[PDB]
Amino acid sequence: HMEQLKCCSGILKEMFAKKHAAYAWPFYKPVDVEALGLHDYCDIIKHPMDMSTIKSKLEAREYRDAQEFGADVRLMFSNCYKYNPPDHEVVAMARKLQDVFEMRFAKM
Ligand SMILES: CNc1cc(=O)n(C)nc1-c1ccccc1
Repeated sequence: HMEQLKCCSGILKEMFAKKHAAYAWPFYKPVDVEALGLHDYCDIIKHPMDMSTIKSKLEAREYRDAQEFGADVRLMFSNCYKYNPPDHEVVAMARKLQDVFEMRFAKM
């Protein structure tokens, strides 16, 4: 439905909000694969995903429903959990943002 997708746009807007910015910012745009320490990112992560790409996909009607949108949000988090050591600060930030997402996605 149009309504399901409108709710998805609302979840993504909250993920971009000032309230969550302290932990959401690494997910706003594609990972900078030219940064020092990120030389192997593309060899490990086959399908990079970020919040701006998801926003563009919603705008271009690339999701048929909420499950397709949710799969891209979860892909973004799973890339973070796969690539980094489990004790990395970015993994803790991904979990805080995933808490926001899962609670809204469950209640939509
Ligand atoms: C190890 N660095 C990262 C791992 C990761 O999973 N995400 C999402 N971002 C980063 C990152 C953050 C700032 C600058 C460059 C990369």
